[PDB]
Amino acid sequence: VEHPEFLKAGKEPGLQIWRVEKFDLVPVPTNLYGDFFTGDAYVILKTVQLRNGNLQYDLHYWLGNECSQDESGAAAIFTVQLDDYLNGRAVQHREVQGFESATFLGYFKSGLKYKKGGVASGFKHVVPVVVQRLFQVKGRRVVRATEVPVSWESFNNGNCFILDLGNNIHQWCGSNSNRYERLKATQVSKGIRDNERSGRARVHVSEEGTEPEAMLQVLGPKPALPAGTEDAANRKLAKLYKVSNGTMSVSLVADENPFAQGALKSEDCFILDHGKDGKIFVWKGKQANTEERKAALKTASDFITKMDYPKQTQVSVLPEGGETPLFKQFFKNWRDPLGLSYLSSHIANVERVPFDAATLHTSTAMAAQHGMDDDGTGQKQIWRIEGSNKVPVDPATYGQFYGGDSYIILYNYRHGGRQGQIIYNWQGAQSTQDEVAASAILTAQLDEELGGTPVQSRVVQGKEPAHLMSLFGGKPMIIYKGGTSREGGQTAPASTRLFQVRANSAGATRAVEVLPKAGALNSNDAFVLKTPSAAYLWVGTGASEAEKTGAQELLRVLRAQPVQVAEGSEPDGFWEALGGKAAYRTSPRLKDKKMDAHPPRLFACSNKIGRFVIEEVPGELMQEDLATDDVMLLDTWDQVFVWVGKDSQEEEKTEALTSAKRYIETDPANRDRRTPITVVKQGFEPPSFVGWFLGWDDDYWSVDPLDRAMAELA
Repeated sequence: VEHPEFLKAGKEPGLQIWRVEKFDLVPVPTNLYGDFFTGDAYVILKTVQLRNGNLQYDLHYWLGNECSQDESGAAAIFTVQLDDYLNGRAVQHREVQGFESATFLGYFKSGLKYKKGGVASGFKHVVPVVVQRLFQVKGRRVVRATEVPVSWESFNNGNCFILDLGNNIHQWCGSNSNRYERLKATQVSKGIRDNERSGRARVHVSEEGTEPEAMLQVLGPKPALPAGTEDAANRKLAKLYKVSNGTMSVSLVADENPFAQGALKSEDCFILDHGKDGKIFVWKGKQANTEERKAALKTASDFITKMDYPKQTQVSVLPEGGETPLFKQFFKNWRDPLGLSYLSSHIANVERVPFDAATLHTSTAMAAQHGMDDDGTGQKQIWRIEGSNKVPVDPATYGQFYGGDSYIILYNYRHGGRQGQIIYNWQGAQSTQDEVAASAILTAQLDEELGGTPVQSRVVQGKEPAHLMSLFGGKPMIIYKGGTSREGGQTAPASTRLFQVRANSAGATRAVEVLPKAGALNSNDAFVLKTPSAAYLWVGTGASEAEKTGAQELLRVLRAQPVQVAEGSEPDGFWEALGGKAAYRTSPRLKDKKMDAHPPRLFACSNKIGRFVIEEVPGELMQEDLATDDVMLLDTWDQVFVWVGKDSQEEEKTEALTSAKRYIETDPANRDRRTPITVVKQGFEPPSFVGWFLGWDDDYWSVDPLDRAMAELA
């Protein structure tokens, strides 16, 4: 019962595509994965192996434009029944032509092809040739190739076109076609030659005026052609509703912005309304009855109409305990009762390498996963911003940063065979705005006077990166909440102070001053309470040797002999110094699983017409997606790289630090405002950046990437 090919589905990790032909799944040939008839519906099952050996199922069903009404319903029916066959532990997606999700687009790096025809017209994927097709290649990072009529009417000056003739495959790009867009058109022309034609096809690329005689026979003379036509901040707001059942009825449960994990009741299903951005999630509760769970895919279509969203809205239904990290970031502190529920398919190929200082200079991957460009024991110079000039910090005070000051640290990192530099700009949260802006102005000039190659990294008091903690050898990075270290104003310390001693991957600690309240404690870290009478050394149950050894060295600065005290075993005088015992933070940290819960995503952005638009590039993070004439954002959880190309617009280069700020402000997860941003330039990327790019070639930009493939593939 209901097992035609379900047996073969989801048995091994990989990609599986079927075509719904007459209410039946017809497998698509492996060499033709990516071709999609505009008149049919498909069902795609991506099997990914979790870290714990189990399998993870991403169920996509794709709807063609010229697809019949019952063709799409048959695809949605198979998706509900395939998920039912796979124990319901699958994420289902409603993908439409030209508006599919990033998870689906990641499965096709060569690019999609939208072929004319379908089941009703009498067409099928076969390898029998003699053809005469023409594709329009649109998109810069998400490259789509829609079949168009074979005529100059379908051409334009802005895009590249591929005229298929069988024994010859002519590629043609207009006068206004961007060079990076021509590179993506070559991927499609190669995917046609090597896969569809089985390598027996001569590709002849050409441009305006230099078109061959073969093009002149099937198209004719070339007349005057027209030009091309080619997120904003709507991704900030989202809402959550509860569905009940006659007809359908939704009721608002979530106010706005982020929500709570407790509102998700297991007995019912919910809708994560984000249609303003273009996607709606449907959350199947574990106690939700069977009628509602199987009709959950239809509940989204009704909600699309009930709210008047476009038909091509992305839909993703998911079960309880199998939520995607995209969905989980809409919630305040998500907790699951190696690996987690979901595993992002684009980081599933990345091999996890734990930190080891002895081999850090060898593994670029280890540098990315921990943010350590090197061990942090290189030549460094530190300045303090007094007014409008840099003041060298006393070498004895190296490691002490006051909240009322702004600093500039120029560090020389060594890693692998190459050598580089990083410029840290530590903006204290209590520093005056004129000096804070001056620190950033001096940080930028220091870069341009150093050749424009070093790295810029704006860091705010509290959220210091992992690499910045380790710059002081064995000494911990001490952060004072206020005051200043200039000769003039020598501020006195507070009567009672509290220091949180956090440790990073490399075991280096940082002591950030916080408010002397019991709620500021954290069981994972060691804490120091400097009261006038005594001197405590709170060792959290989760604190290791690194936090303890770094906490007592902080007392060496305060000239107070510590009284080490255990968690939950503190004498009464400890609570009297804070202000009464309170419920602190006992929950542990993610550590190794923080990369899974928040996978690194790559975006392209543009601040044109006073509107900040961001386009996420799907699939595995590859070097070829970094466009030289663009400014890219790599969003790690602790850090936000901003890769700026060499051939980008002049305003885009300067408006790069603000571009990442706009990206963090508009993030629906309500990211920390103090999240550090790192400015990285093309050709001088630090190891913590290239470690996410497997197969990173150093001399990649030594030869033009277009001129490479224009001869490498032709």
